[PDB]
Amino acid sequence: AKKILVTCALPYANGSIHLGHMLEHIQADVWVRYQRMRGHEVNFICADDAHGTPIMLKAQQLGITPEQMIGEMSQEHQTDFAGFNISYDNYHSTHSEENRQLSELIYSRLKENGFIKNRTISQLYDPEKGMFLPDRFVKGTCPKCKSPDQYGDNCEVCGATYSPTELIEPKSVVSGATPVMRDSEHFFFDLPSFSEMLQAWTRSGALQEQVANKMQEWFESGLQQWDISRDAPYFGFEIPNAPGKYFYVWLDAPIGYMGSFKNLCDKRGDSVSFDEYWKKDSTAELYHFIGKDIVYFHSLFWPAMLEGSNFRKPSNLFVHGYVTVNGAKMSKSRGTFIKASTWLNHFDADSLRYYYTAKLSSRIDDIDLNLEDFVQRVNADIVNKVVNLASRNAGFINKRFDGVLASELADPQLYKTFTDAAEVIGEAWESREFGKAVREIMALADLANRYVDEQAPWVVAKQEGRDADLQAICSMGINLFRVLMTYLKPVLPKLTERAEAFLNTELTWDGIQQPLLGHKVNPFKALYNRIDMRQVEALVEASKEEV
Ligand SMILES: CSCC[C@H](N)C(=O)NS(=O)(=O)OC[C@H]1O[C@@H](N2C=NC3=C(N)NC=NC32)[C@H](O)[C@@H]1O
Ligand SMILES: [Zn+2]
Repeated sequence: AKKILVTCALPYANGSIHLGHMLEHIQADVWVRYQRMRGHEVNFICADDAHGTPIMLKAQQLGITPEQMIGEMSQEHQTDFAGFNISYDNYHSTHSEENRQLSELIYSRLKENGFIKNRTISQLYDPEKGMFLPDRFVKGTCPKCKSPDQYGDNCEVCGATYSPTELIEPKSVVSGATPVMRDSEHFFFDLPSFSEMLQAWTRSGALQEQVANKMQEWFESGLQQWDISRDAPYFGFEIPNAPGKYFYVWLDAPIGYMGSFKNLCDKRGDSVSFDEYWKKDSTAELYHFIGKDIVYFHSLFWPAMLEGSNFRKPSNLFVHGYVTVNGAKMSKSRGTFIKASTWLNHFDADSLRYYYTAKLSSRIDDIDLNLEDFVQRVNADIVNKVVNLASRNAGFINKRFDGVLASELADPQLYKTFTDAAEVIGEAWESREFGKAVREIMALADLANRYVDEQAPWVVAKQEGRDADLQAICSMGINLFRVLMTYLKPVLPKLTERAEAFLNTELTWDGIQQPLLGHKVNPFKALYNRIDMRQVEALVEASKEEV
């Protein structure tokens, strides 16, 4: 019995969920469902990251309050995640009372502990709109090639990089007014003070090898103080005792993990679990599933923030690579930039969950969704290997034996081979070696289908006096199916439900030790149908048209 708190990165509230995000939530959900199957106390937590200048400016363009826009995006996001059956125990928001109080608390403790410094800096300022401008909101003519209408610190024409201050005839993307340098006091988090603490953390062998290596690069470059304040106008949390100053979104974002859990506890009327999970001497486990582009925040700023505020640190960080479609970054022009909602119009959630899982590993490598291979893998593995085991045998049981399975296993040894694999497959799920688990499961499926081929029930069915043998053979195939679906339960939630309805039994990890004997099963409509390239073409075409 373990206590585990698992999170996925908090998606920004200024964009729709796409297949890239889904890889992250699907990987976490499979791990979480497996942990639940092994009987642990699990708390799967997430929320929308709703602060920041971009969000503030978007709402303004749309002519609505940031609170209205984020509210709409929060519902959109949760609807999509629900469509893919991501089993969160709570989905909250960084813009909440819980996060506000927790953000103020942590800040106050850090300051109290001498980890916050004051410093004045110079930055481009929009005198017309009356707001400091982040680089991406400063446009002008490239100093090098002189190309007009360039944004940020780089020219999309000659590719040169430079400070926005170097842009010729600068202009605010907000008002179009000419920007100017202006001073401002900022608050900094003294990350450098936790250097040794962080280095030991990196060196423990807990973090993924590739992540540890990455961190060594950052220590080499040298840690610096982190600017965690932003001036009004800004959509975020105001800094105590600092009128007109707000916490930079990345400061309150990870605290959102804590805010979402506190929210869950308070809603449950649970007054002891928050401290049991976050206090320094906690015996519970904390895990964050994140993409490799936000590792700096989670491996350096985050642990240091918790340490300096007297809270426990993450047990581990689980980093994943990026999703590519047909081998390349999603392309809007090619119709490979696919939204989660769009996907569900063409395929079911189980298909993508399975494809991603078959390709996932414990490393940070990229995951490629090759659409052609997708159709082939789904049809060959789900339809032809696993579901086939049920469909080719259920008919005889229902029509010839009134849905009743044999009183004994026809091949006890073969069944033992299947149950004997639970240890290694469970370890594969546990260690996040999803690709390994799937290969082992499909290897078993091949064995099961070979067994059925060897017995040839379609032949036995037409031989008089072989009734008892037919029931024995078909019952055996169905029990092998029972075991396989148990191993795949964390992966295919819906197919699993349809499987449990047919089998008249909930599938539990330990349950496979007791095969279904003299047991009534129910007839069933198609458990899973084949898909085809025409559907893929439709998906791509729709995606092209949507942008
Ligand atoms: C306290 S965590 C705050 C995270 C921040 N709001 C953020 O970052 N939001 S995000 O919406 O841009 O990204 C959410 C997660 O999606 C992941 N991905 C975004 N695009 C992706 C792919 N194309 N492929 C794989 N993961 C992707 C990111 O790495 C990130 O972990
Ligand atoms: Zn240029």
